[PDB]
Amino acid sequence: IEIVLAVSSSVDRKDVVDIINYINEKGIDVWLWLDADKVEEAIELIEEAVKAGVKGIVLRTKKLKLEDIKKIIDILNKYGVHLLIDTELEEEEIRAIVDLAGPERTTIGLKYDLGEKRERLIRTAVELGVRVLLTDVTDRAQAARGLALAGDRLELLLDVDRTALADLRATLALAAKNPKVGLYLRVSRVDLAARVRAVAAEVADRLAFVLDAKNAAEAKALIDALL
Repeated sequence: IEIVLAVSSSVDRKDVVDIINYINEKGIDVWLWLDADKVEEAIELIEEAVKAGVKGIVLRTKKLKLEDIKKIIDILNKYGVHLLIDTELEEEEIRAIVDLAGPERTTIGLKYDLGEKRERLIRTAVELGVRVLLTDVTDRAQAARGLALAGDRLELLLDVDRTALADLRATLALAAKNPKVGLYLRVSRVDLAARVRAVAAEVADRLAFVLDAKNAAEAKALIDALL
């Protein structure tokens, strides 16, 4: 499996390092999903994560515009940072960023809870070949619609603790049937995180688990539940 650490740029750099160290000590790939809340501290986290041995880094662009990314593109490239655009910007700006970094280093990210605005971004991303991540997914109907609109550019962030058993099994089955689809399992509850592992091994299954790094101790026990 792979573990993704979703953090803000202001997260204490120490705790992420021990969690990255802990995950690597078990021989497991660890990725960083970084919110670019403040650019200078994001770069400091990027360098620290790289030195701790992170497998890869995705930067959530947040309020950073094209001009902000231009000033750090050399840093992003040297550290191999994948860009995740938050879809609060217009198609002119998204296309500008996609042109700047390349389609294969850029992902469109939006909560499924959006209406027609969700569908407008999927078509543009599909045309551009950019992967599109739908977050806060809880029902099989949402995943099936995302697969319909986005095809093999689809990525799903599944909210495990808010997903019923039937939807969890169906969404896992959809991922297994469509292996190019990226499935990410956001977990906090230990019992429910271990539950997905048991269900996935019967229905599917690599598994990517998204964890918060707010407290180091709960992260370790959460990591141990996923083994």
